[PDB]
Amino acid sequence: NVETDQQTFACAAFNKQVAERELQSAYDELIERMRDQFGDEAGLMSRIEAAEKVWSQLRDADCKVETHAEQPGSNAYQIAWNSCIAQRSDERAEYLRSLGSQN
Amino acid sequence: DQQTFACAAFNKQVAERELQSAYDELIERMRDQFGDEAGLMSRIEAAEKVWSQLRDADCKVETHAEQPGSNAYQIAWNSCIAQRSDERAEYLRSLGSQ
Amino acid sequence: NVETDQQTFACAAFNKQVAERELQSAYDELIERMRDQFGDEAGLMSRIEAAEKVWSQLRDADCKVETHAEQPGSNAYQIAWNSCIAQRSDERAEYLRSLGSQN
Amino acid sequence: DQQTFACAAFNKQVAERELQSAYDELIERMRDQFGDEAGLMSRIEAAEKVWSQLRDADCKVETHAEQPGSNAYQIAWNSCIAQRSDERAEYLRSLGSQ
Repeated sequence: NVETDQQTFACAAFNKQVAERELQSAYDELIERMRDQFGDEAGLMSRIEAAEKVWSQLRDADCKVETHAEQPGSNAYQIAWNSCIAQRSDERAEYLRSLGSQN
Repeated sequence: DQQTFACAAFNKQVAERELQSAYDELIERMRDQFGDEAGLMSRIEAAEKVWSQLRDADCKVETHAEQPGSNAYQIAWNSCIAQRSDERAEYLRSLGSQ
Repeated sequence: NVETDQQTFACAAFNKQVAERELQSAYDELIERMRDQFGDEAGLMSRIEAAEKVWSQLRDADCKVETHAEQPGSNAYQIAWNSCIAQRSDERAEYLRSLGSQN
Repeated sequence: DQQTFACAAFNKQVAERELQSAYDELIERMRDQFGDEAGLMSRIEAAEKVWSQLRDADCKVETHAEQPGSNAYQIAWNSCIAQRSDERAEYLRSLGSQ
């Protein structure tokens, strides 16, 4: 199934792109929300950018664990990798949305 | 310990206060953005009611190995409720962010 | 974009099905893990089934809030609905996996 | 309150103990299922190290409105660490479940 089905493969790649675009939108909107509540507060935007950088490193480290049993480059590996990236990105997007609403 | 017991109870209270604040601020955000949109307040209220039912059902699963009415069960129950509440608060804060 | 693109629409529906199948697998495996650690403990499997039932009700209630600004039946609504179902299902699957590992 | 301060600190300790247990049990599950698979223990260790760096970076964002070194900042810091730890523990428990 995942080892051979074109739509499973194509949609895993496609949904990773959608999840990444939605995360970028969430990040961009958090910056604007934080600026609305706090102005360009000293260190704030740099701290948000630094955290997001470390997050992207974690995302990749965790996806290397989650996909450890799959063969790099295989259909199954790409689907697993892409699903992991999408899910992790969705969860990060939710977290960034939640931060803008801390009053 | 009296202290494990007291802190588990206190931290549940704190988590529920923050959840209530997240809920109230969501309602205000939604009204700000969408006004008296038909059904909107009612959908949010209904969802949160079902959530509290899930919270108790999941906590009954998580505490299954403890003896109900025991101090240990109550610590475990409070800890589960607190964590579930924190997760729900994050989710409500994430809603109506556009 | 989401209002008109076929692949966005098709992959949102497809990934909802994948997420639901993965959740069912996680649920089925939790039952087996709980049985391995505790046997058919009085009330345990019924409590797990009851919780999952309420969860499915919550999933739908929450997705009705998340999609409130979209028009029922529209491309945008279906994509939003399906993405919400998929994300909620992924998060539930992770939670059920985590429960089997509570020692 | 001395009690808010003490419970926030205590609950951080509890959350970190449960996270360490989740981490240790994950390692045991992984060894049970995959043996000395090349790179596997090292990948899990490396990921958890990066996670602790993210935890501190995100907590610095969450506590940005408080004065560092203040009792209020430390309560807020401990609460953030505890919740982040609980979330990580759930995630590690979810790994190697097949």
